[PDB]
Amino acid sequence: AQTVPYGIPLIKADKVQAQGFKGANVKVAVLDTGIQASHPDLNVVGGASFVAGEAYNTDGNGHGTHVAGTVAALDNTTGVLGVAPSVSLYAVKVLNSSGSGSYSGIVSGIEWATTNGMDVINMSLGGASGSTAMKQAVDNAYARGVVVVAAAGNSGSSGSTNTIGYPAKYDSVIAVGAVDSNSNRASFSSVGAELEVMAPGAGVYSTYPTNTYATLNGTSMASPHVAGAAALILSKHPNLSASQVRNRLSSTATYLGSSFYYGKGLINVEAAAQ
Ligand SMILES: [Ca+2]
Ligand SMILES: [Ca+2]
Ligand SMILES: [Xe]
Repeated sequence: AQTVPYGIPLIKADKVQAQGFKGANVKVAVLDTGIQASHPDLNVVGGASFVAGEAYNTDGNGHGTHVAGTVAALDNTTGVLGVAPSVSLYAVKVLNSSGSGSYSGIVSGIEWATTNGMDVINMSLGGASGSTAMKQAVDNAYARGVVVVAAAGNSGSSGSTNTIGYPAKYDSVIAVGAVDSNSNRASFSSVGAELEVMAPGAGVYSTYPTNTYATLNGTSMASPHVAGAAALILSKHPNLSASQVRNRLSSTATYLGSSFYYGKGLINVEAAAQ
């Protein structure tokens, strides 16, 4: 009755979970199109909406619900299994129903996370251009001890052309690319000097409104794998700093080729959480 998406063992999240670490008491904010809080395979602890006319506990798009399920779908006898199933999940709506949102709403969501004491921030979103305030917000959250993770982008490769987007391009943010179940780079995965690590982003099965499950493709799918892994690293070593968690993830990654295309490589949660 419960399905295990290929990405959980690929990054070896099942081995840390096996040890008894499943993200308990770690707070993760999913900044996205919201979350269908009523989904039976999810438990949303709280949140905030910075999008006019939509509450935080509803998700008219699906993107937010899918991403959240990858970070924390509940470990039970139904649906799917998240990377960090016992995490404290918070839905921070910064993108509307059409999957777009303003920089100020995004910045407000980042600051909210920061202020409410989140441990991890997932941003499965990107822009061609960043901004002063946005860099300000991610720099302060990082300096404040928050692990900021974002989707690198899905514009692929174009010669030695840097295709990484904002906010993944900022050095205080972990830029995550996408691989498939074969551990090969997804053709849509953005490339460039700032690419830091890779996670499963192709053919990812997760929670989807209403009360169902679906398969999506995107660096948006990869990011939550790293946000979840960071949660597992913290559940095991509550002591680590944001920089140390980050270092653990890129330092222990499985090499797959050139940094321009793969960053340090595919993450390996077992190794990083040693
Ligand atoms: Ca489940
Ligand atoms: Ca970055
Ligand atoms: Xe994205």
